[PDB]
Amino acid sequence: IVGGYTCGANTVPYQVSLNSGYHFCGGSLINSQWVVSAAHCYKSGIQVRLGEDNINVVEGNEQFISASKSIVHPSYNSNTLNNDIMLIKLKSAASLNSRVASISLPTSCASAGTQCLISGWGNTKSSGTSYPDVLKCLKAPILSDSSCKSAYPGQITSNMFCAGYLEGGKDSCQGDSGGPVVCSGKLQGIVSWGSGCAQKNKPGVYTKVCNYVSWIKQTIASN
Ligand SMILES: [Ca+2]
Repeated sequence: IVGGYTCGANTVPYQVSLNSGYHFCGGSLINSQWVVSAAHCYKSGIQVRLGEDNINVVEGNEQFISASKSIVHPSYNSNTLNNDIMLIKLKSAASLNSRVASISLPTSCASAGTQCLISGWGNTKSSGTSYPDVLKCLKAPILSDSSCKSAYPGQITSNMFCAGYLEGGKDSCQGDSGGPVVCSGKLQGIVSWGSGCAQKNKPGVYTKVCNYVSWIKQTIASN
């Protein structure tokens, strides 16, 4: 996260870190046994870490659970990042409490102007490299489809929205990928892509979760 603030320990209780010997992606807990992330975050050997603040220090609220199965969206296209969404099932259920909690799926899509919270352990600089140990937070609005498409001509599908600031300076970044965009208590987005980080006229692009609720719910019910 560039230009954000220190969230505070366990103030974002649905936030997960995906670990393959090191943090490599974010995710969201959507029930006791399932996590949602980006498809471009796919790898084999994933451990899910819940209850994290400092990802380098065991502080006492953590749950570390292996993934049993990963499911990349059937129509994921790694060239265009269309359908950039993946489900991860945990080997056993997490224990849910005030500090580890699931986030609700939307019943309807959010519109431009809604304010949202974006969170993660990704890079904090736009020019150069500095990875935080503690979770960072950013309040950002959803942008119009028209400003989104104007920023990235020929690149935005119906499964994508932009959020952020056209003036630059505040954005998600490398290492935030797969993490949550939550708006009015519902998961509306997944951190997906962008050109650089926090560049002017280049906002963040997010997977539009409300398009995938049917797939998520049917997939969970059958697996
Ligand atoms: Ca920790």
